[PDB]
Amino acid sequence: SGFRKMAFPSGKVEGCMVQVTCGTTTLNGLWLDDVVYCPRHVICTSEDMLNPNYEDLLIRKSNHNFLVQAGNVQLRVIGHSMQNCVLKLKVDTANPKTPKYKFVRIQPGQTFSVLACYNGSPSGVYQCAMRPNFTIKGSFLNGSCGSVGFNIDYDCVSFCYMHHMELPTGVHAGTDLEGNFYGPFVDRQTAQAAGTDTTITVNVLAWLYAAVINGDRWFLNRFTTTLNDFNLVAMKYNYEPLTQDHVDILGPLSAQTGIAVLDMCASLKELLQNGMNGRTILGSALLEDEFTPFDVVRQCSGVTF
Amino acid sequence: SGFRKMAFPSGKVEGCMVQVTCGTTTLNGLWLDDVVYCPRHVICTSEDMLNPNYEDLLIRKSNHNFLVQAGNVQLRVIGHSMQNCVLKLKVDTANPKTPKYKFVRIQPGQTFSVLACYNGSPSGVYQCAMRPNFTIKGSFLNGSCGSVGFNIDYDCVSFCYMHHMELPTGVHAGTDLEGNFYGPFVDRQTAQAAGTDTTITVNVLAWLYAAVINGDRWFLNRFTTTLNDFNLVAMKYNYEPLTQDHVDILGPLSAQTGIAVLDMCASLKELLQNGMNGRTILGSALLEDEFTPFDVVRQCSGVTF
Ligand SMILES: CNC(=O)C1(N2C[C@@H](C(=O)Nc3cncc4ccccc34)c3cc(Cl)ccc3C2=O)CC1
Ligand SMILES: CNC(=O)C1(N2C[C@@H](C(=O)Nc3cncc4ccccc34)c3cc(Cl)ccc3C2=O)CC1
Ligand SMILES: [Cl-]
Repeated sequence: SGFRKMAFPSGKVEGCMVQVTCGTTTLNGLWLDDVVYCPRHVICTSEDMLNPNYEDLLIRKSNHNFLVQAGNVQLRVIGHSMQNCVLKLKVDTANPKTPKYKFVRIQPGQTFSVLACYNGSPSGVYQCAMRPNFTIKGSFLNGSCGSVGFNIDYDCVSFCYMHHMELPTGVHAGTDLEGNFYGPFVDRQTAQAAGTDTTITVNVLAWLYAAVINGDRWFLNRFTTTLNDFNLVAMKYNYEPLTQDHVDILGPLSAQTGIAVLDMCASLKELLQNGMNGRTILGSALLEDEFTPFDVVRQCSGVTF
Repeated sequence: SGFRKMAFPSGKVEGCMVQVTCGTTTLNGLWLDDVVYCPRHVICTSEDMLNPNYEDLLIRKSNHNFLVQAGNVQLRVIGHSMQNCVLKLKVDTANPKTPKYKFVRIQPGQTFSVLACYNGSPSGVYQCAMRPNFTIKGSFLNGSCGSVGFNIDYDCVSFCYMHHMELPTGVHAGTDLEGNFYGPFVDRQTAQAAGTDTTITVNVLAWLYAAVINGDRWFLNRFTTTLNDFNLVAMKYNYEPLTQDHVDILGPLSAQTGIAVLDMCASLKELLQNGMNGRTILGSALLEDEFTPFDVVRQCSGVTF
């Protein structure tokens, strides 16, 4: 029993965190094999960050301009290149702690673990989701840039996020490990705002199924709904549209609990129109949307890494 | 900006998790130096569990009765002893991944990270607090026994909890790393129940101070309160009594925000009276009590918004 927001064990990722310094800027880097990946804005001064021509800033730099530190050992940069918004620093030594890895681009609604670092030192780990507006409601301070998001499959670490900036509403923006941003954001000190957010419907439903598994059935009713009728109600409460793919994905949870997906949708329809009425689901007074159907199944089965 | 429930990086602990088998029972063990620590109920059957004589069960065991597995390597047990509710198995190999560590006993309200394991394999990490009733609202399944709670402060891993059992209300009970239980519990399958739980007042206050640091003041009022008058109201809402020690501990947060502890106590008195009225504090519709005053200073910035 018990349902907590759970992150993946961060050990495989901790052994990859290095500190990258270019002039006055200091942020985090991911050391995989003989390459260190970090945000390209490390070459930017507070003057440059306004309208930076990154190719022009990088062409002036030499390898010795980049100081890379792994624990207490200094790494020797022997080459540098740029891929989108990420800077790739070819180092002299291959990381002996390099795990089995992949660079994957995650979709909105999909969750991941974040290893928050400052000066190449992991300070904390937390789980979070890629919002439909492409921001992440993370927990970062100055120096957190270059912190990474990841998932674990078996022994394979799937890198999906690198931190770049904080938006004026306190939410966060970053890129996949190939330097391509998530969302309509650019790596510049300019006026940027997150788009209006929506609730991840398939994740709320999965979290309602998780509550049924933990013996919370007060919200269940005798009613069902059509997929079209549920989406008309959901669109009115700023919920993401539920697709047939979402219904199919909730199949195993529906089979395990005995509550059809459209039956569980009629319970969510009632929670949206009437509220909780002083009640909680899994100790929460709000409908939680940062647990995917796979996260629920993994936490209610005991999958190890 | 941003305030998340954050666990410590689990890497230093992952390198200590081993699988311990005695007959038919299989649970987790903590391998530090040449000793593996695990719940003593690994020598028990489900028949023994009602009224087990552990000294009588252990005297009938030899070293080769205990199978210890570290990854894919088998460890050779060369000695065994019992310290309270923990079984200490002396092994032939010292753990090369042994971090700097300490065994610390915590008090209710103290938080810690849990590395949930099954068959000596870490499956997840989550943050949680020692409840005033000495239970932990964890997330554990069968086989999780021997999973550990810890805090990594600076370069030292402070082991504070080892998982032993789940109570009928779904909450969890365990011991410190010296085998002494937290609470009035025994490692017996007997009719035992958790005492009535209470809210950790000093932690809720710290979390209100964290919200003020992140630029939220909607809950503050022009009132102050005496310590006794606040406790009379707090007891009525099942909140732990706030002591002078608690007030002193909130000193740095009170100094940083400019809101005296008894002024923040008056805001809490009003919050319990009025509820939130559709509003949230740090993205929560409930008053959070699993962040200590120390956690808030560690996670939040030194400059208030
Ligand atoms: C809110 N930050 C700022 O005002 C500043 N900023 C710095 C940086 C950025 O956002 N860093 C952060 C990232 N995560 C959490 C932060 C918390 C607190 C301060 C900074 C944080 C950044 C990067 C890029 Cl690609 C584009 C623009 C900026 C940028 O504007 C400082 C000027
Ligand atoms: C909930 N408990 C049980 O179903 C049973 N049980 C077994 C065991 C125990 O609690 N194991 C678990 C530990 N953490 C999470 C569990 C979740 C689900 C099942 C088991 C779990 C145990 C150990 C000790 Cl020292 C004292 C009592 C028990 C005990 O009562 C089987 C009866
Ligand atoms: Cl303590």
